[PDB]
Order: sequence, then C-alpha cells, then structure tokens
Amino acid sequence: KVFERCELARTLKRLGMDGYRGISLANWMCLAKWESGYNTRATNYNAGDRSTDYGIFQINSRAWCNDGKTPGAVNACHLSCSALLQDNIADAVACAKRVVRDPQGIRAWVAWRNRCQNRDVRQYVQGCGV
Repeated sequence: KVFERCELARTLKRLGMDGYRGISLANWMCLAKWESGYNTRATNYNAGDRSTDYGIFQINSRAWCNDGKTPGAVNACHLSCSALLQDNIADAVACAKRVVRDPQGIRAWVAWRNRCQNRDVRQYVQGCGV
C-alpha cells in the first residue's frame, strides 16, 4: 500500500509511536519517507552482505526479521519478514519499536542520520491534525 502522508501520520499516532522512546512522530515520518516513500511493499536486497530490507521502515533481515535466506540472522523481532510487506503496518510498528529499544535508537537507520537528524522535520506532520 502507498500511504498518503497525513494518513500515515494518524495511523502511527494511533499505534503509539508519538514520543515512543523519546522519538517524535515527525521523526518517524521523516524515516518512512526516506526509507520507502511510505510504501509497505518496498524491499531492498543488499548484495554485499546478503540481507534484505523490508517494508515501510526498511527493516533488515539479519538483525530483526527472519526470511530464511540471510546468513547470521538473529530475528530479534521474532517475526517473519513477510509480516513487514502487509498493508496493515501494526507488525512493522511493533518491530520498529523493538529496534529503538536498543541504545542507538532511531540512529540505527543511517537514512535518518543522512536526511532527518538536525533538520527541521516538522513539515512531515504539518496539517495532518496530529
């Protein structure tokens, strides 16, 4: 599903993401925007290390979800990677909350460091009534 911006903002709000581990909704929105363009079907295969990034948050198959074909997989979210390609993002959100309970928090996604850290990210939630 490709979410519309404010549609995704209200869905994340409902799912308890605003201020989760100190992270604002605008920061989660900046992350999904640059990771997938708000597209739940996004996958990215990383040929160098043989892992794949899945879904709207581009969560990786080595550390977080299991797809059966990644060497060294840990499956810290205890989730099949296919659960992250659903139109319903409740599972992608529970796994994304697991990723940020690690010390690094949202910095785990390098795309957030490149495009969102120390930038004004409030335009991602402006006008969504969130």
